[PDB]
Amino acid sequence: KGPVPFSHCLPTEKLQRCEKIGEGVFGEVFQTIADHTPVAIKIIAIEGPDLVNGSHQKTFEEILPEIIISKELSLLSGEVCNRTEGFIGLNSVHCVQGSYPPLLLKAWDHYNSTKGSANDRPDFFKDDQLFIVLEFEFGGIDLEQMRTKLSSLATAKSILHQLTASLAVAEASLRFEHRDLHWGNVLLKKTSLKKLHYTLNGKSSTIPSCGLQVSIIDYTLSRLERDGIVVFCDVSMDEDLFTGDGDYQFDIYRLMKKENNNRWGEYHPYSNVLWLHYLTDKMLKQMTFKTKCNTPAMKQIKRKIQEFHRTMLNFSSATDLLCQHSLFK
Ligand SMILES: CN1CCNC(=O)c2cccc(c2)-c2cnn3ccc(nc23)NCC1
Ligand code: NA
Repeated sequence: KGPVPFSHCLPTEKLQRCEKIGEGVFGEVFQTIADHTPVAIKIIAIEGPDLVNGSHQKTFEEILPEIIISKELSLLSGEVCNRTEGFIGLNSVHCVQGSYPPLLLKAWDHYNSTKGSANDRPDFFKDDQLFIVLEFEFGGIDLEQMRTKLSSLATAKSILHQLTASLAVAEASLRFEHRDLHWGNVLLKKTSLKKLHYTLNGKSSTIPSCGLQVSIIDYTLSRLERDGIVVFCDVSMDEDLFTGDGDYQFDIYRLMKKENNNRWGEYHPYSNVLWLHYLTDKMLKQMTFKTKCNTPAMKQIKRKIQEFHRTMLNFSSATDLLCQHSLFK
């Protein structure tokens, strides 16, 4: 009924196998192994007065939405009327108190030496410092890092279909908007399954996998509701979020604000359409595939994704796209 030491969710063998896999202003992400199974560990400092990576730490009340949303989206894998495995599984959440473990600093240093880091080395925390530690299913590697690694546009089709179906199921169940679905937040992992299964308002269907399973991650800007209680991040007074340039990504923030009149509590599932447009645009303009569309059935797939790009902004939600767009028939 209070915070635990780091050793409670990272016992020695688990800590000794941690390798850093990513980062952001929020904190750090590590991969480790327990019971022969990889997991991802997201660690966020809270409640303290130090700047961390140049920003103030969130309070407990500010981090709660991400926790709540992570649980609700994970639970969709085990539901019936609205079921999807397209989010990321959540194994546990803990509030931990202590300085940063030396073994994690070792992992942090290895990443800095090999990939380079934009973050402060997290060695300045005292023994009273609080963190949230979220343990997730390991979802693979992000779409951005797989820019030059995918087989063909047929794989792109499967990825867009999986993302649209996931978002639709979450719309139907939870009035969900992701609100930050840039290509760093789309994970890809190998699957031996030929087709993946979802259920939308009691109607089940399948999606050819092309050998990959997609997981949507990072709920820090997300919104949902149950029984009229809305859980979200109020960015109405954020300046910086809306003044980016150099990528279509930064236009999506501005376009969301236009759609919702700067009222972030409301439900505007058109934001999911905007993100899927951004992702479709990446598929066609920045992704590069090992095999180009050199045949007829493939040249048809290409034309259909091009048609999706130029028509999808005329749909009202991911649900509308899934149920009505020709790409998915
Ligand atoms: C820096 N990261 C962006 C912010 N992370 C999250 O919000 C987050 C949330 C839940 C799970 C994961 C990540 C997660 C699960 N498997 N995995 C594989 C690669 C990976 N992250 C993850 N790379 C780091 C990307
Ligand atoms: Na999942």
